[PDB]
Amino acid sequence: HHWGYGKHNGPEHWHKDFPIAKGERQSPVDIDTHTAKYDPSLKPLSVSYDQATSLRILNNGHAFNVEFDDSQDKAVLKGGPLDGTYRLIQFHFHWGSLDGQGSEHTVDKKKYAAELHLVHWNTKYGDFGKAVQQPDGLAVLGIFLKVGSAKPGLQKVVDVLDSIKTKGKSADFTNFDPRGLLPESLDYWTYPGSLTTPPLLECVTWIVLKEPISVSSEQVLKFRKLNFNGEGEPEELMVDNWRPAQPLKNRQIKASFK
Ligand SMILES: NS(=O)(=O)c1cc2c(s1)S(=O)(=O)N(c1cccc(O)c1)C(CN1CCOCC1)=C2
Ligand SMILES: [Hg+2]
Ligand SMILES: [Zn+2]
Repeated sequence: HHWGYGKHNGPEHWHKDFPIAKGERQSPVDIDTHTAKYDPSLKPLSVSYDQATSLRILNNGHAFNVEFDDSQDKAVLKGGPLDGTYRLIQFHFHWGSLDGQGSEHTVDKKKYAAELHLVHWNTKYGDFGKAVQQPDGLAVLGIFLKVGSAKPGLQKVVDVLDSIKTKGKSADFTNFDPRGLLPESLDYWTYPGSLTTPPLLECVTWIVLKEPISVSSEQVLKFRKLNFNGEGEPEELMVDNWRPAQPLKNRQIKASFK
């Protein structure tokens, strides 16, 4: 009928409509810290989120997304393993029904409670739709969320979820500052991969941050109260919207730290 994360249309079934699911550079993967190569030539990451304009938040039946105005270079990502400027277009989360699962990427087989993806596209390509047609079209900055203390920067997002409860609802979400979702250190691992949901396009340079952010259980708890279904349909709680780790194949994960 259409992809989802349940018994009948979950990740295991995705390959039927999206053949690329069994490709060479699929994500997410398991980061084995003892095999990752320290690379002294990688540049430090440069995140310029000082003029970001958030527009709205919407429930799309797969997760919730905060969209930004990417008409010009207001919020960008440069440095690290990248070439050229990438524009912030949207961020979303993946989470679980329990605190010991939720993240897509794992560290030494360790699963975190949730995972934040800040999606950017390569400006040299003109618009998002063109960028998705290239090997170095996307750069997704991933951050792990660990349950502990509350993150002030996340509360604004948490407070508005009630107005976008079911599939297809949206609420205006202006003046949100993304810099509030960053950890202290910008150290990372990097590898060539893909989107973690259909169409599963292999156009992503993944930059996973080493240091996770803290989020209270009450904050994550509100994520689990969202709905996969639209208004009027039977209720199905939005939880465990994450894809299992894929085989690394012939790839190498470089670390920007020792
Ligand atoms: N989890 S993830 O980081 O690996 C991403 C999954 C998707 C990302 S990133 S996305 O931002 O690139 N894109 C997306 C999602 C919501 C809004 C938007 O403008 C784009 C879609 C749906 N998208 C339709 C057009 O072709 C590519 C895929 C899925
Ligand atoms: Hg691509
Ligand atoms: Zn994602």
